[PDB]
Amino acid sequence: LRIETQLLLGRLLTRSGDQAWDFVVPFALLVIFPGKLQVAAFYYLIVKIGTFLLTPSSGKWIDTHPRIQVVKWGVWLQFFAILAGMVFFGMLDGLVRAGGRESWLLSVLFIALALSGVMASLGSQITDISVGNDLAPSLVAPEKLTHFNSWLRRIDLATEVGAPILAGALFPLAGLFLIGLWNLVSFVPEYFLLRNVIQRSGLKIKVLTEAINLRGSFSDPIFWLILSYALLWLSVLSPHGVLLAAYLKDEMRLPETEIGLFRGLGAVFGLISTVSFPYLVRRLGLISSSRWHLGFQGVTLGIAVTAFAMGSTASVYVFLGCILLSRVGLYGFSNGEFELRQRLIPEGRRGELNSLSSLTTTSATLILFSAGSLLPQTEDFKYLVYVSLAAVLLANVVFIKWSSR
Ligand SMILES: [K+]
Repeated sequence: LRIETQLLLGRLLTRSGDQAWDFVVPFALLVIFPGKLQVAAFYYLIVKIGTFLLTPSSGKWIDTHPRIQVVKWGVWLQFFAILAGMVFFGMLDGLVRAGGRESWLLSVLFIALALSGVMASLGSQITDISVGNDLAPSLVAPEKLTHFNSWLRRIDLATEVGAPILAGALFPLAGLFLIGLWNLVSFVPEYFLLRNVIQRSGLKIKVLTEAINLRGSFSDPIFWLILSYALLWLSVLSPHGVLLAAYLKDEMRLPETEIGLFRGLGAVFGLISTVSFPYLVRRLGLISSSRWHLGFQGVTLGIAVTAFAMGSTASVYVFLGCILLSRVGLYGFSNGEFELRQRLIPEGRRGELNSLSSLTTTSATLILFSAGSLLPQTEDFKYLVYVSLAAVLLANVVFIKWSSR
C-alpha cells in the first residue's frame, strides 16, 4: 500500500469502531438508568463541555510536540479512555442490577464514565487534526488533497451507515463490551501505520513551538472561514435531527416508516457530494466549488423553509426533499473548508488554528443542544427553523466576504 492508502485504511478501521461505540453508548445509558433520558443528556453535556475546556490547551500541545508523540497520545488516550469506559459501564450495570439506587458511589461511577468520555472525545479530536490537518497536507501533494478528502468523507459516511448494522448484529449489555472490544482493537492498526510512516520519512523534521491566549487565534483571518463553517452546525434542518423528527411525527403526522427512510437518505446525499464537489473543484477551483455548494445549501433550504411556512402537508415532501438536497451542499462545503484549512494554515500553527475550528464547532453544538432543551415543543419548532435558515444565509455572507482573499 502507498502512503495515502495507509492513511485511509487506518482511518477506516478506527472509525468503524468509533461509530459503533458512539451509537450504542446512549442505549447502554438507558439500559442502566431506565427511562431517564436526562441522564444520557447529562453524559453528552459533560463530554462536550469537557472537550470544549481542554481544546485550546490541546492545540498548543499539538504545536509543541513531535508528531510521533502527538499520534501516540492521540490514539492511546482514546484506547485507554474506551477501556476505562467499559470498566465503569460494567460496574454501573453490575451495581444497578444488584439493586443499587441513587448514591454517592453510583454518582461517582457516572462521573468517572463521563470523564472517560471526555478523554476519548479529546483524544479523537487530537488524532483527527493530526492525521487530517497535519500528516495529510505534509504527505499528499496539494492538488491530490481533494481526492484524498473525498475518500475520508466516504469512510465517514460508510462507517456511519455501518454503525447501526454492526451494533445490531452484536446486540444484558454484552453487546456493549463486544463493541467496546472491537473499538479497542480498531485503534491499533492506525497507531502503528502512523508511527511507521513518521519513523521512515520527513515528518520527523518539524520546527516545534516553545515550549491561553486565544487572542492570536481569533484575530487570524482564517477564523472567518472557520466561523462560516461553524454556523452551519446551528441548524435543526438535518435528516437525523431529533426535533425535526418529533415535528414531522406530531405536526405533519408523517408515518414513522417515512421518517426513518428520510433519516436514512441523509448518507446518500452526503455521498453524492463526494462526486459533485471534486468535479466542480477540477472545473472551477477550490474556492468556487465551495461557494457553489454553500450557495446550493442556502437556496435549497430557502425553498424548504418557504414550504415549511405554508404549513400544509401538501408541501411536506418538498420540505424534506430540499433538506436532503441541501446535504449535498453542506457536505461539499465541509470538504472545501477542510481543504482550505489544510492548504492555508501555516505548519507551525496547525494545532492552534484547527483546534480553533474544533472550539467553534463544539460551541455551535452546545448552543444547538441548549436551544433544543429550551424550545422542546413541536409548536415552537418554527422558531428554530427560521434561525437555522438565518445561520445558513449568514454563513454564505461570511464565506463570500472571506473568500475575497
Ligand atoms: K476506534
